[PDB]
Amino acid sequence: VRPIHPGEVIADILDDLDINTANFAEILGVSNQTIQEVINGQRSITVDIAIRLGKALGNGPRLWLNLQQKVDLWYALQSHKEEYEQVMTLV
Repeated sequence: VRPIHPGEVIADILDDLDINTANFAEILGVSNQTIQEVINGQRSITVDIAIRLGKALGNGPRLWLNLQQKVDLWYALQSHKEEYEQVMTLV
């Protein structure tokens, strides 16, 4: 059970709305690239992006920041787990 990336939620919204990333980027006032990077999980939601999402969709920024924080923590914990398993592993 990996966390749901904000980008995955966005992609699903755009799919339901039958609009593309460029159309949505235009609405938000950011570049297509920036939206596509979020969708592809290459770029994190910033406060600025959360605010724009919140206004455009009418669901507020916190939903989006919460999504991103959960992702951030999951990757931090994964990383920590790997790091320590490695330290603890004998060759």
